[PDB]
Amino acid sequence: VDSVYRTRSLGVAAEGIPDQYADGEAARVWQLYIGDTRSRTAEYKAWLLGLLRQHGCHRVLDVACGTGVDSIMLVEEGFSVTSVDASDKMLKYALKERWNRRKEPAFDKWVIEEANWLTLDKDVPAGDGFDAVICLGNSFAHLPDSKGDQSEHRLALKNIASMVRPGGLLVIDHRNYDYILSTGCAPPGKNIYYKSDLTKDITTSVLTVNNKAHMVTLDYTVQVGFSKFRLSYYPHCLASFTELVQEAFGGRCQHSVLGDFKPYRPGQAYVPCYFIHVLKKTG
Amino acid sequence: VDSVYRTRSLGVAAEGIPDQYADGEAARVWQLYIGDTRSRTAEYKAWLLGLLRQHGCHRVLDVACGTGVDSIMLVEEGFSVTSVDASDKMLKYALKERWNRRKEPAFDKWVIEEANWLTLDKDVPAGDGFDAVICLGNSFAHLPDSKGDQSEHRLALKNIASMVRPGGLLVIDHRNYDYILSTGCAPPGKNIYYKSDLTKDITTSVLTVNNKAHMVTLDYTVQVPGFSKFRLSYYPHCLASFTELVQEAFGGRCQHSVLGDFKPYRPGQAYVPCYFIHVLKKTG
Amino acid sequence: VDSVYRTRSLGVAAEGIPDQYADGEAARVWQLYIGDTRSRTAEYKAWLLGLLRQHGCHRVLDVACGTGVDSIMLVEEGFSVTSVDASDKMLKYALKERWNRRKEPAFDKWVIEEANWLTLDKDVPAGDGFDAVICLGNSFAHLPDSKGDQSEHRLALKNIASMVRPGGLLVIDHRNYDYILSTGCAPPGKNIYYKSDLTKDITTSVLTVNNKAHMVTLDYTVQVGFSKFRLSYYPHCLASFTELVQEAFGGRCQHSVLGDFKPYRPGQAYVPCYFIHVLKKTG
Amino acid sequence: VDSVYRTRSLGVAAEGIPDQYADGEAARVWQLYIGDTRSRTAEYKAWLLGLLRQHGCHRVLDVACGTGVDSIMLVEEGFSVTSVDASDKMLKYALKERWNRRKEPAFDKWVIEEANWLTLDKDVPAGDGFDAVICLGNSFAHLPDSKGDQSEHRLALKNIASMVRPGGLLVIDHRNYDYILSTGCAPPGKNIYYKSDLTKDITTSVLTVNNKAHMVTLDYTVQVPPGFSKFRLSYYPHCLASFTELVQEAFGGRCQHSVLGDFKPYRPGQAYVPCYFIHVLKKTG
Repeated sequence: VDSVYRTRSLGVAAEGIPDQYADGEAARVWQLYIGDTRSRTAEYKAWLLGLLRQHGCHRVLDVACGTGVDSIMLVEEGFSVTSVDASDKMLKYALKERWNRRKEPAFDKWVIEEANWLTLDKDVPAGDGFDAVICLGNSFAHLPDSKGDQSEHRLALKNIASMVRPGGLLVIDHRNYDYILSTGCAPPGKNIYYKSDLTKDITTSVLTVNNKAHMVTLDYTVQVGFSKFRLSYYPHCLASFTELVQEAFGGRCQHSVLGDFKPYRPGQAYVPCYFIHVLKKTG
Repeated sequence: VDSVYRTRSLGVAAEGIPDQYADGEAARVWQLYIGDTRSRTAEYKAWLLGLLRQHGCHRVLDVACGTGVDSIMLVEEGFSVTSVDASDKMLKYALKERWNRRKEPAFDKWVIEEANWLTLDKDVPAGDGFDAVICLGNSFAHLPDSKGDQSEHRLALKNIASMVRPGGLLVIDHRNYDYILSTGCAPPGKNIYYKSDLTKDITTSVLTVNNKAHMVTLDYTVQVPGFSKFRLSYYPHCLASFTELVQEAFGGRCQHSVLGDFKPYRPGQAYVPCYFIHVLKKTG
Repeated sequence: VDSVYRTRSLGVAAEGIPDQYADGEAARVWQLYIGDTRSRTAEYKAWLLGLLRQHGCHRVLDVACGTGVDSIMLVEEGFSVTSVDASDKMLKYALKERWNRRKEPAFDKWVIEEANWLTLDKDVPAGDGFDAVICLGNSFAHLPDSKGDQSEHRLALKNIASMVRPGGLLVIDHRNYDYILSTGCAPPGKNIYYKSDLTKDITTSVLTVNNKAHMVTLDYTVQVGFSKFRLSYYPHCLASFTELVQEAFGGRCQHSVLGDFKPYRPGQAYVPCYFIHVLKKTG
Repeated sequence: VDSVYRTRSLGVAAEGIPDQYADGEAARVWQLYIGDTRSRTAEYKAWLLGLLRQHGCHRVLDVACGTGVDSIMLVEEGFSVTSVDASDKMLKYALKERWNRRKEPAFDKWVIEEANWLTLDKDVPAGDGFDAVICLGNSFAHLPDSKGDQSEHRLALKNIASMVRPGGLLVIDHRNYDYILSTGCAPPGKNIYYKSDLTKDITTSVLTVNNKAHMVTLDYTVQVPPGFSKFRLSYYPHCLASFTELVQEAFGGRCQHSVLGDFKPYRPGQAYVPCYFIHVLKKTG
């Protein structure tokens, strides 16, 4: 009596017709948000390039490839890059760019593939390991804790850490969720990786379950009239993440925290938008 | 009081996480089905090759790329091929194949792009037009009649026809929906283009609205003592109605012939085809 | 990642707030359709009253009570009435009317209770049985075949038939679904029980699964500016239903079919809007 | 391409078939919870009775009838009672109880009707007004703030206050949401009106939007013949200070206001932390 019926199953497609909700308002306005990245900050570039040159890295794995913007730079700067993402929607933009530039030998040798953090061991050939593995742009926080024990968090980290060769580097960030939690507000335009050329009003929703933060949902609105879209994030605190990320290497690592590209010292006056963890695999 | 909170908007994605329902069981078994194209029938290859060479076609536009398999065979045989689709999830497999074969010259020159029949005039620069436009595999039937008056079908076709050069070909097909509606059954594994390696039980559901056929929905089941399934819907074009529609798209200014499973179709013949293929030559 | 979260579970309510979708367009236009019953046809009344008087019935069970319109008449004509429905939403209107007329002894005596055809043995005290059991207004067809084998149709009928005392009467109808299937159209205003005093444009959808009719969905459009609602039905053909209803009494019954209150002879010229089966329990 | 076909519209019913999700597991366990009202506390009975008799109230309006239990006790004790609710699913149990007891004179004169706080002015003819208006059990918190500005809360309260005669009472309560927000926890079985016979595990979820408390959502797990089944309900977490302002504003300041905590006077900074706050307003007149 109350059952519903589909034209087609969730997840499938068909020639000649747009994929499910691919042409909706939300998906359209979101396509502008992810395209709002042709102003990478000079400060972000310098710091990441400086880091990788400083540690002598050549083979880099980017495990949160997205549209490919971090990976593209590294391709242009002569690294040997493998880029990997779980989301085909975003990966589409990276593959596209590679194709458009396929006649430059550097882009011809750029490796791009689907992989999931939770099955990364199987999804990616790592050999002895990569010189550096990167997970920037606050992407790790997209993985929620559905199981309730952060077991998916630990598995993802362990798998990501296991890509790093001995003496190699893991660079991984998250946004300053300590601040967001205590103020309830996630201010817009504070992306220090890329300067936004796109105006945003953002509503911030924090969900706390049994007295433990569980989820932060941002509702983005853009002018047109005006239309909105929504994304959600797990709010990692610095102290918890610091513990999780080291656990990932079974304690065998050197660890340090940057705040917006500079050394961080707890109780320092400057409250950074982002924490970046840098980990040298000690074995 | 009754509203629902999402984690993320529909249609939206994020680094590190699989897209919506992309790892679902329905989507997995559906992947096997779209993948079931390893055995192109020799009859199909020989037929299309023959047809195109007959009319001197070099510039060919596939408006229903899908996984690229129709297009791939034309690349190999040395045509200049532009393939498009509205579907990124399927296009993915075409692109991927082109990437794997990019050291072969023909492959390098294969153009694959996003495009919708309803905006085709805008998504694709036809210049003067293509020698042959192809839309095979029963793909046209995937476009439903959301409005009741079949106006989308007419706009689609019209846009598809405008891609054909004066004196060029449109080759466009549909499954035999006269038989399916008549019997109430869509029997499985009769694909004439690619012999099925995969076994499926189909349940055929036909919706009729105010006594006009509106939709055929097939639920497919497979094994692996397993029992997973998935579902697709189609618009049941009868031969007479489609013949009218496809001509009107040209404004009557064409030579029309219909084939049934690759051979001439004579109404009232004993043989009942699985597919009707409409072959139009634009006047010019 | 793709999970949704409710304010409240499906099915529950809370003081001070309207129940789920109780105030929506569809609900509101549907409330008008079910209220469109203050013109009972003279032909209906005379026939049913005529039938019950003729067979000497006093205790009647109405197993598709709805808003109570058929039962109300029977109360007013001095039968001892028990009225039963599975839907609380509709039952609310019957209870309401009883309450308003509680000071008339006949209404004070009227019995109104929730029961489901699939558990009617347990839900309704029948003793030796009722003199007559009625299921009019094409209500039976509201029970779909979700299991695929019509097993729910048989169970419902067996339970309904078991309420009838030996020598007693079952009166049960369905709409002429033979006609609706062959034409694809379910014309509006053809209700021979109650004259519609409300204009409705109707779209008719028929679903056939593996060559067997499975469902008829009517989408009703009603000005009051258009609001729409939708109900669905199982399309019982005469030959199948005649078999099903007799099976329900294990063959031990006299059976006859009426077409819009008059004898029906197969192949007769008049195509009726409704078939009414009349069954006398032969043991 | 992506649309869905329903069998029937949402909100619509049909003879012979149960209403939408009415037989679901979540609805079945939820019925047990709304049914857990067999033991009215003696402290509650005594308190309300006293309060009303003190102000000479006879005509009493329950704007949150639910299953009727608050009203029933007033019918029995000889008041003239009008009970309403927006919810038919709950009102059903009130009506059914009145039907069963219809031979008792008091229950014959018990008026039970459909009405919404937001349209209360229209759904109920108040004439000159009622002697006491009651809205107890934390029912008011079921109304969410769909708009952001708390305007519906204000309209609702205003409407509720307009039902009170000059010099009449409004008695309206809320769970102690200061404590629930502060601790993040909504501990089970503290109902001060009806002692719980039913055991529940609660999970407490608090949503904050731009740093303002917006919703508290409780998931109750209840034991079954030994199995577990869940149902959910949501609430608006009214703090004491804000609600005290809101409930006064509804009268236009023209009232005497006092707040009780679990039936006893509340003095801010007292050691005892109440489970419920009960606001007692006397309209000036």
